[PDB]
Amino acid sequence: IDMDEDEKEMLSEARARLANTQGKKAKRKDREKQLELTRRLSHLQKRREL
RNA sequence: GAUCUUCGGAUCACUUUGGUCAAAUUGAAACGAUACAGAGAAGAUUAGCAUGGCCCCUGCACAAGGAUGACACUGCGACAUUGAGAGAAAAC
Ligand SMILES: [K+]
Ligand SMILES: [Mg+2]
Ligand SMILES: [Mg+2]
Repeated sequence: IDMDEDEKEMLSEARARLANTQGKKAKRKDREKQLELTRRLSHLQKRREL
């Protein structure tokens, strides 16, 4: 019922592993797009408050 | 002017200007730095060769390099609808 605790750790890591997908370094491009969107939103908001 | 000629004249020669543009802030390029992230292949470290072109850089080069040079690598509707029921409406 409580099969110690390290197995919970490995189960959590396995669960994160099985559904991670999306490669490994594809996480850079989407983040860069999000940051560019944030910066352009800030620029536009600054223009409208001006 | 030189030559003859006979003091009438004839010979000899005959139209430049290489202009990225008028004495340098405002018409020959391409950027330093600081501040942000900050190094490809489904755990982790990592060899590379390619594909695409209004992306180039180094090179004498159709060698080869520049992170495998970099960017890109997805995704949807010439679907005909009927198959049926129900409440409505207009209709077997
Ligand atoms: K490499
Ligand atoms: Mg190469
Ligand atoms: Mg390449």
